[PDB]
Amino acid sequence: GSMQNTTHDNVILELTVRNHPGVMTHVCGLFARRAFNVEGILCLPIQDSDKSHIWLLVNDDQRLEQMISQIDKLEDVVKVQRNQSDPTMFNKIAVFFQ
Amino acid sequence: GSMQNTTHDNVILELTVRNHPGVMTHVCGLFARRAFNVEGILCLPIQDSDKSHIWLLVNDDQRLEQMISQIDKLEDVVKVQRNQSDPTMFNKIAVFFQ
Repeated sequence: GSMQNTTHDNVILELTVRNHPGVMTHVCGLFARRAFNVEGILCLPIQDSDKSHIWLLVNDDQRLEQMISQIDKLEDVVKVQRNQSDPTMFNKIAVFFQ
Repeated sequence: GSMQNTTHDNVILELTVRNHPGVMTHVCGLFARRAFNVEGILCLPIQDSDKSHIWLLVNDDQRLEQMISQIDKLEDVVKVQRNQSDPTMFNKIAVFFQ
């Protein structure tokens, strides 16, 4: 929660959304109104269909998971998973493409 | 309009924003109301300060650059550049971290 230089102070919040008009605005809106902004975003375009899997690097909060539960109910979110992991994962999946 | 047999259908729109409350929502809002959504997003956290440099992979449009000119006027956007390049650049800077 207190981003000093703590690498794993962030959390890897993945959600596979399909591209409905302004679905990127949904995730950005939740973390905006939360408390603190997103550190890093990885919207990896799923080439198979009209989809993209986004990893949100954001520091954990008291409201955080309640707001994940809210954004999860949006029908653009095809999938949503909460992973307590490092921003090195962000690099790994960006370079591997999966 | 949707990379069917090309890789260069998109455009690499970089903007170095500093983390004011809900600045990620600004870029997502512009491409939402534009016509077609963002293909791929790379919000690379600038570790030096409270900033992040985002590359927006989106296909070029008639309104596109007019809307870049709009979002550029927002004071969170510290820097903005329009580059007609490939999504391989997205990978390159994600893995190199710059």
